[PDB]
Amino acid sequence: VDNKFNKEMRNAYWEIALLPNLNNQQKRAFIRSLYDDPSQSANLLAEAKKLNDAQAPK
Repeated sequence: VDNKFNKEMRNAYWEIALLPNLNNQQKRAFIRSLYDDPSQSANLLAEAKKLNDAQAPK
């Protein structure tokens, strides 16, 4: 695949898995979504944080 994939994901990838409160399917979902559309990587990462904030206590 074109280098563009690696260059874009470098900005957002492991950070998605960093959140420990995201459900099993939720974690795998975002990482899978990256392949589906890397242009949304910025959105997916923010979206992951959204679920993290939501499920997080307090």
